[PDB]
Amino acid sequence: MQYKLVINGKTLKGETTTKAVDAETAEKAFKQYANDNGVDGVWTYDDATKTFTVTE
Repeated sequence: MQYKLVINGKTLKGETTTKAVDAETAEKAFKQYANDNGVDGVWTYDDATKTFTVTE
């Protein structure tokens, strides 16, 4: 399935996507992407839209 990440940062705003077998694996990949770009925050997940949001 395709999952989306919305980044609502102070200095960085955008969206990205990844392909994964389950929501948990998409979580490990997205936490890595956020760390490589300097974003840190609180995580939320909406199972109906397969979307993870990180708000700083």
